[PDB]
Amino acid sequence: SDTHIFIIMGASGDLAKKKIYPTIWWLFRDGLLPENTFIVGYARSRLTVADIRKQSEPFFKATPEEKLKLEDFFARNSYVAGQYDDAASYQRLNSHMNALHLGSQANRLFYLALPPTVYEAVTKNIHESCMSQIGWNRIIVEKPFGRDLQSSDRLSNHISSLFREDQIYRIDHYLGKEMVQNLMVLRFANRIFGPIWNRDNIACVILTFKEPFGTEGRGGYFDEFGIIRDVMQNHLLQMLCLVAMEKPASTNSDDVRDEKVKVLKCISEVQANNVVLGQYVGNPDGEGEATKGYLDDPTVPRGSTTATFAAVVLYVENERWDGVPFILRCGKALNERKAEVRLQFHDVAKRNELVIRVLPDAYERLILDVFCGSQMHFVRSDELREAWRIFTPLLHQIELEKPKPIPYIYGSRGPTEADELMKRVG
Amino acid sequence: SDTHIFIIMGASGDLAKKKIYPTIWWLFRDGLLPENTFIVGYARSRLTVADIRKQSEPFFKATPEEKLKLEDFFARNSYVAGQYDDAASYQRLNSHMNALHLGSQANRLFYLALPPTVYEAVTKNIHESCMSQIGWNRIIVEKPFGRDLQSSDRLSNHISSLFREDQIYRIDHYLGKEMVQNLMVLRFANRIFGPIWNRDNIACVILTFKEPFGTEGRGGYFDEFGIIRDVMQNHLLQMLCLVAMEKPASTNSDDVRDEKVKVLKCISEVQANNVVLGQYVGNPDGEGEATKGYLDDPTVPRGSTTATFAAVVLYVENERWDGVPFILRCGKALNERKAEVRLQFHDVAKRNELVIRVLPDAYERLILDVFCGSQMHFVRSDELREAWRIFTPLLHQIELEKPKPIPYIYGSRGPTEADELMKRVG
Ligand SMILES: NC(=O)c1ccc[n+]([C@@H]2O[C@H](COP(=O)([O-])OP(=O)(O)OC[C@H]3O[C@@H](n4cnc5c(N)ncnc54)[C@H](OP(=O)(O)O)[C@@H]3O)[C@@H](O)[C@H]2O)c1
Ligand SMILES: NC(=O)c1ccc[n+]([C@@H]2O[C@H](COP(=O)([O-])OP(=O)(O)OC[C@H]3O[C@@H](n4cnc5c(N)ncnc54)[C@H](OP(=O)(O)O)[C@@H]3O)[C@@H](O)[C@H]2O)c1
Repeated sequence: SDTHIFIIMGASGDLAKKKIYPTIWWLFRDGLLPENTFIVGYARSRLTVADIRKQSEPFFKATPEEKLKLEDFFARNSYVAGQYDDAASYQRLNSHMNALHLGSQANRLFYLALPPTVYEAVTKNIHESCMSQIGWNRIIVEKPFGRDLQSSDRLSNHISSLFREDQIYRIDHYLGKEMVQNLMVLRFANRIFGPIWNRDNIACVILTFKEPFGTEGRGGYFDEFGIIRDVMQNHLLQMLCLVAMEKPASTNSDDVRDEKVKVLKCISEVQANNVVLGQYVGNPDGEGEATKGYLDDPTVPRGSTTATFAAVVLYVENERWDGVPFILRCGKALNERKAEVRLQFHDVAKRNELVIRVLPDAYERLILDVFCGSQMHFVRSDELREAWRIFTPLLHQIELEKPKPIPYIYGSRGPTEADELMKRVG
Repeated sequence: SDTHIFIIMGASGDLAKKKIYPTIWWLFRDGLLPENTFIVGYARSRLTVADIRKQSEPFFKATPEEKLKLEDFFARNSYVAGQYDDAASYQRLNSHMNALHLGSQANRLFYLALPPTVYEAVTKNIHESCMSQIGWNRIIVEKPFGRDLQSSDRLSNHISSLFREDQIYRIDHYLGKEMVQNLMVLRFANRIFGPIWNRDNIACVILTFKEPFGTEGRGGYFDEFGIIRDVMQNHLLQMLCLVAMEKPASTNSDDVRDEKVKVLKCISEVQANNVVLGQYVGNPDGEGEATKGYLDDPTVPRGSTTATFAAVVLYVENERWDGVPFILRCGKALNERKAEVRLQFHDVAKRNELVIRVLPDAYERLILDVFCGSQMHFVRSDELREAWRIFTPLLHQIELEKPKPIPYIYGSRGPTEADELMKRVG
């Protein structure tokens, strides 16, 4: 119908005040939100709507002549306080949601702005207390999708037990404002160059995510995570799919995501001698955050073997590709800020290659994609499992054998051995 | 065999001293010339080899430690003096060429560094006096290939009467050091994207030759010629062919040139309402040659209606293309120095487009291409005729009706109406 509730589970939190409260303001402010939308915060910390505004409006960029819309926005806002495993609380939520205008019939969008240590609990209660009887129910689950296959599996199974895959919006939104455009053009590209993109013409596909800036004083988070999990397993691996996938049956969210998965099921398990891990050390003869290395960051615990740059060769194995090496190369603290897919062709009779680089605005597009109900740019349960199947074995070997990453100087291309790997293949 | 003669017909001239004498030095100097090569100058002006050196070595970039090769080069040089229609002179040439070591058997390369007002004469004499009996004979003919169809036809017929098309090397070499690379990648590109490049995917191909610099004090030459003849009829029209051509039967000089011609025969005659001619006026608020316009050049005769920039729509008409408008856009004194072919695609469910931009070194590659005997990057008699057939009617209408070109400010993109034309089509 025409009435929507946006439940921000964990409204006290950072993602809460710093991204979603604002990002929703910017969709209200420019009337992209369904007209009869309400916002309900739900955490333990006993606070008022006014209280949220005071710490959050800073990040809004409220200009003294839009402040009559804004007043109307906080009029739509409420907050109920309660535990995440206390049916009495989820009760005091669900019954307050019925109070709101047409709440009975209303659509329900649940944003789990909560560390997934509490997902099993929150999901179970939302199921049996809070789900709309008439309205659709959609849960936005946040990274990490677990750390290995075993863990992502155990959790993903808990959620796909309570919720249909068409209610599970897994949101990755951390690699910057253009992050969805990346995925669009690489699909618009599979369409065009489909008949060309074969082992026949192509020798070596390379997908590249460079960032120039460091970990910047938050290395301590990046640490318990690492560059393979932060960029490759999720994003790079996804666009690799968009390149190698077949003609989707249609343009349906599920027909494409099907095709992506089909690619993934035909990649076997990345092995160590196809991988060059690299950690950044600070710059002698530079200035800014570039004098500081990874280990100079005081939130990184002493002597971290954590990869801050990786180069990895995957083979898709079927008729269409095969021998064809996909190279995923990505790093924090490098030379440029580049996101590009290069396809090198067999220069039969200087090698020849094709390159692909990069008003609603990535995160914003994802909040609307979920309200609309297109699951396109979100990862599917089965897509994720396959993704983990691949990297887990390597990842497990690294946690265990704790191999020292190849030092590389801040603002470098990466380690030298990374390029020597690209060549040892094609 | 292993013995070659390079006859520079018109050795006194500019192209003589400023380009070919040097360019051959640079192929001798880096031993790319067949080992037993001789150089013979032939003009009227009674001068010595020494005499050539004095005015020409300046342009050589002779470095005081390669000057033992160089001595050996001028040892290979000679010069015989004679008229261009005096069988007694062509006699004193041909008999002096027999004198040279193995001249009897020798291969003969004739460079017509002569204004084509004398081509009919020189060609006829060379035929009946000078052609090697054993060795191959190749004539390098220089621009202009005439000015209209009637004229290019009358001359081209005179030459294709004395010489097999596999002896007629028509050399265009004036649009800069990378000019052959342009044509290479656009063919390497027809190969790759062949199956894609259809009316199905593509809406609007645009081929673009911008130069930032003026006519620079030599407008007076450009004038009796004009931007359609200087850049479009010849170069742009050629790469249009390389884009739209079919799979050549093989990679033979003649199989490809065949395919190019096939494209051209399927373009009908450019008409005036598909054309935006533009002349540059100098820059008020700039400096250098940019204060000066076209007409401020003192070699341009007062009130010239001469096009210094053109935008033209051609339609290739067959199954493969059709409706598909090729737009050729080119200008002297513009914003950048760009040579690029853009292919815009039908963005089914911001318009999407493919772009193509840009040790032996263009002119150098052409001198060797002719010694080797690959006629690839040279225009064919029949290719040229078709080229002229197209532009002549328009061109004739402009000489006759003398239409004032749209003024455009130096360092501009071109005239505004040029873009309004691109849109009135696609
Ligand atoms: N790239 C990334 O991986 C990335 C970036 C940012 C965040 N995230 C994800 O975003 C989600 C939200 O994190 P956040 O940054 O907003 O901050 P957070 O402070 O970790 O979580 C926000 C709220 O969660 C509650 N909370 C925190 N720790 C808890 C615990 N151990 N037990 C129970 N409740 C707890 C608190 O609510 P109350 O005190 O009010 O009850 C807190 O204000 C997480 O899933 C996180 O993994 C992902
Ligand atoms: N983009 C272009 O269109 C371009 C650029 C440069 C030149 N070209 C072409 O290059 C060729 C050579 O021209 P150039 O620049 O070297 O200079 P040029 O001086 O016009 O010709 C060189 C020599 O030709 C002879 N000559 C000149 N005018 C003559 C006439 N009316 N009758 C008889 N002989 C004559 C003279 O030789 P002697 O006094 O020693 O007998 C002169 O030294 C021409 O075909 C020209 O069209 C093309």
